[PDB]
Amino acid sequence: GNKVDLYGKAVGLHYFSKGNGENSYGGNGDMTYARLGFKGETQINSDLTGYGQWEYNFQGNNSEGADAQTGNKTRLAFAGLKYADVGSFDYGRNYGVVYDALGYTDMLPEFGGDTAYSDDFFVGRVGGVATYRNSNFFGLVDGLNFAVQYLGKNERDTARRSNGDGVGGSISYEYEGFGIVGAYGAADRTNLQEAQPLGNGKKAEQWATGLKYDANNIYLAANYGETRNATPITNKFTNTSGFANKTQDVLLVAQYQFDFGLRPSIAYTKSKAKDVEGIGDVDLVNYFEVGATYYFNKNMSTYVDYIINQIDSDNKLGVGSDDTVAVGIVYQF
Amino acid sequence: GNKVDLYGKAVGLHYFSKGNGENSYGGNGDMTYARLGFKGETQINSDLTGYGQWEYNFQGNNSEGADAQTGNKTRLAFAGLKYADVGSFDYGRNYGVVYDALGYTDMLPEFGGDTAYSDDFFVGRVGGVATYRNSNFFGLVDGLNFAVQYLGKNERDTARRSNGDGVGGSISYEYEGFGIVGAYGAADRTNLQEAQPLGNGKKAEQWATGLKYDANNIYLAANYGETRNATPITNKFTNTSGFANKTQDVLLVAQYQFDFGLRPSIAYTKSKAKDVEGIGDVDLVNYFEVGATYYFNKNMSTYVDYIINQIDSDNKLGVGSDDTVAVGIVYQF
Amino acid sequence: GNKVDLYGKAVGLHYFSKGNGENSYGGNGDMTYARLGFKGETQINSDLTGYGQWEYNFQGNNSEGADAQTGNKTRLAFAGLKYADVGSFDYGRNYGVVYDALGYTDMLPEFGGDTAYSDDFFVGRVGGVATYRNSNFFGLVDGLNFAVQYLGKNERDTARRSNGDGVGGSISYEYEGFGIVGAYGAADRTNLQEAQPLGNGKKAEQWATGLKYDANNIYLAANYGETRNATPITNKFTNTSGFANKTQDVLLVAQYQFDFGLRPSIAYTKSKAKDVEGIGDVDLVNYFEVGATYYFNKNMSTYVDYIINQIDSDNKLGVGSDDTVAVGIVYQF
Ligand SMILES: CC1(C)S[C@@H]2[C@H](NC(=O)[C@H](N)c3ccccc3)C(=O)N2[C@H]1C(=O)O
Ligand SMILES: CC1(C)S[C@@H]2[C@H](NC(=O)[C@H](N)c3ccccc3)C(=O)N2[C@H]1C(=O)O
Ligand SMILES: CC1(C)S[C@@H]2[C@H](NC(=O)[C@H](N)c3ccccc3)C(=O)N2[C@H]1C(=O)O
Repeated sequence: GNKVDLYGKAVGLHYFSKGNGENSYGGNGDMTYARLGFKGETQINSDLTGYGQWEYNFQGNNSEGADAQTGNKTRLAFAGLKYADVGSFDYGRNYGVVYDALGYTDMLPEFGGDTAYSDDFFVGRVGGVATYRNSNFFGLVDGLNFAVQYLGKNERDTARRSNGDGVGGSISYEYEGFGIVGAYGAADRTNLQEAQPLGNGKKAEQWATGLKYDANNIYLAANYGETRNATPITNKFTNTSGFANKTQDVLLVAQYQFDFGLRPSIAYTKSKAKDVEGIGDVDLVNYFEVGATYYFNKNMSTYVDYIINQIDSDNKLGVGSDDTVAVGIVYQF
Repeated sequence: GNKVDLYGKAVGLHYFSKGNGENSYGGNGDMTYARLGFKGETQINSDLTGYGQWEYNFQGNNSEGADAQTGNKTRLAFAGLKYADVGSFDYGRNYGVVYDALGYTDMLPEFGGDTAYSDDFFVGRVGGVATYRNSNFFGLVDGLNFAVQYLGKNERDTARRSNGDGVGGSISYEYEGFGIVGAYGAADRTNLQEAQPLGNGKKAEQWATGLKYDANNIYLAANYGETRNATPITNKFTNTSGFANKTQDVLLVAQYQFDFGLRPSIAYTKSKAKDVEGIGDVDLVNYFEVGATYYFNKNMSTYVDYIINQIDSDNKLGVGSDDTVAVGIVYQF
Repeated sequence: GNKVDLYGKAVGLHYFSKGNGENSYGGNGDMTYARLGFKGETQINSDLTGYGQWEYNFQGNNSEGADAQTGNKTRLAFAGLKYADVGSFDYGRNYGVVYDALGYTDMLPEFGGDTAYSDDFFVGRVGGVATYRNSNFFGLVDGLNFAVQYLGKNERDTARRSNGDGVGGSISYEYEGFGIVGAYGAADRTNLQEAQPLGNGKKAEQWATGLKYDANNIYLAANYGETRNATPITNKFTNTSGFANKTQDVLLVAQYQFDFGLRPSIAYTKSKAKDVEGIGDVDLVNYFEVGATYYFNKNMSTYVDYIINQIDSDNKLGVGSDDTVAVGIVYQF
């Protein structure tokens, strides 16, 4: 009783921003890529299932010369066990448990999910996490779920990609279309992170909440969160980098799914940093979004996504102000 | 109605050239590699199909240490739609539309296709191309086909791998075994390309024509083409590189397929550069080929390919003069 | 009649060593990874089969930034033919024929097989080998097998990963649970290897013998071997490296497979270098092992592996002394 899904996608994708667009939200140029992965589950007995998943990103916008590997990476690599109503346990490279909140609004055709950074403690995909998850409170309370996650230190060659040990968890409740969730995690920072000119403190923290409605072809969701010493930042001006002492982040999204296959989306996103050494208050992300995806079927879709960027040209970190539209065609299986 | 072919091959491959063979056509040593890819198509309705393909090259001739990734790359990554008799449109990393001509002679057991450079405008695989193709002139003229291709600028870290925007197209006609084709493309060069000591001008151009006969187990084909500011070149002597101001290229191939599985090949290829700054006229490629492939079945083959190199030892760019034989065994699926 | 097995695994894996553990046997931290590969065979006629295999290692313990490719590599890439009772021939990246002996004890849950180095002549996976193998002496003697292997020179950018040409072979005999094997190989060293401060001579050699019993849920095996100018070594102290002039290596392993799925293991391993320039005699590896693997089924397992390291703290090369325990969960297909 083993079942393995070999999956992936090819995505033709182009970003249009004015001129450079090194002063834009998303950049400009070919951004085509493919994904390949497997996910497997084995029925060990009537109450115990084992499972694993690996998922890799192949950029399609590099040449076949020296830059051939730019942006290629494993995204997910983990294995685990799931026992009857007791819960699941898995270990490896997986989603941070704060993403259990941030997923509510990470639903745009192309962009969105701006605060769910990779290799950033609990908010995105990260290496070396053991995660326990529970559905329906041990089978006792329909729609109530929770999880805890143990993050092992990863002392890497860059501050941006490092973390020390930490714990985080999430609780959510869903009932006939509605969902609420909260998530929090904290972890030590490493000395390389502490040595960064931007950001000061011994503990990174991240929390976020989410509300959503997800029924009758409607999707509305909001997330609000804060972080300390956790959101990574650069100042293009002095070329210094590190982490924002604080941030407050909101994301809203509303979307509708027509039966004939079109899926319009509108969204708002803002993330402001505070106490940034040498600057004070500064916006990191601030934009409105309109876009749509058109689904021909489960295997083929196309989409446009337009980012109406509200960052101004005088932003103190050198964050880009110009808009970006992305256009994509997706074959997947 | 989705169908995905997961495909690939393992290729044991060895090159024999005298001594180095840093002064040979193909080099010397282990050249083993594997390929993996998927190609999928989904029947969206009776007149519309979606499709995507990704294809990657894994070298098998690197160690497991620091050089482990040398020559690994995505070859193809694109997705598209094909509507009844109207045509197909796809975007991503795909073959240049000049390759629609150059494919006629790119048929040798191992070598050949010398002017179909990767990441070289329209002649080989390249990133960021939108390609439209038409079969049988909208369903109206059996055997008449055409295509146009829009190439977006790719300003990369090397001149050799860059291009500016351009358009190219191809028309071909096939009738009971015979085929003729022409293809042309032009594109801007980027300032990094223009700053190269070799090659001067604002526009790269490439064109090529092909004739072939391909029936009754016979395969005969010829290509003739020219290029301006498009064929990449190095002078080993001064270690300078860039692009040939002009070239003229011919390739011939003749082959026969025996029913018992052997496929002999003989071929001729010459590409001469002109107006090369500091040199004048110089051969880039000039060789005769004899070789064969033996097909045990659709999944297994073996081959030998011998390149009788006509480049002389006094060639002004430092192009190698010695011969090369390659031997290969191929399992594929 | 083609059959391709697409295979792989996801492995959540963590190493615990004290402090660093840069002075430990195995290190400390997340060591999660995945594997993907295919192996195919095609029935060409009733007596001839073609086959190929490729196998790749994706580390799951890197970030998605610049270090994303650390430790990723192709492990195997080869294709071949197998004719009735005559034998098999294959070429590409494959196991060294000395591994035909060293496999007997390379059976630990996580560690073990310490002398079977990658890209090290005949003892592990290596590029550019043509290998012939024979089963049951041409169909004439049940249980008697042999092989010869031709290794082509690989002059790489590092001494550690290079080899010159060489030949090696192996003979083994198996009868109702017992197995004996011997293997030997020799090859030239390259000038880059010869220029290393550690190791002196023109020929590398490696041999090893093995005994085992493998029936009735018991597994007991021993290997003894020697090497000249072949085992790679570093002195952390002066930061110099190269190859051990001589080594003598023993490995023992005993294991039992319970029907309910547990598989305890105990093992011993020691490898001592001799005539190391500037040092004399020095241990490379010296440890006891206890560990176990628990198999839920063919697709899921878990394991612990504890290495009781006997290298002392005064070891002259700077080889780590501290213990290491590894814990892993494995989903595979
Ligand atoms: C890989 C990321 C650039 S995506 C995420 C976030 N940004 C977005 O999500 C955003 N839609 C975006 C901006 C620019 C180009 C493309 C997409 C950011 O910064 N994180 C990075 C990370 O995870 O390391
Ligand atoms: C990858 C390429 C070396 S192959 C192509 C052309 N050369 C040949 O095709 C030729 N048969 C050949 C010569 C040497 C070794 C192996 C094969 C050339 O130059 N292009 C390069 C490119 O596309 O970047
Ligand atoms: C890839 C290797 C580190 S594994 C092999 C041998 N060591 C072991 O096998 C050992 N169990 C081990 C030690 C440390 C970490 C993990 C495992 C060694 O050294 N060879 C290297 C090679 O092949 O290049």
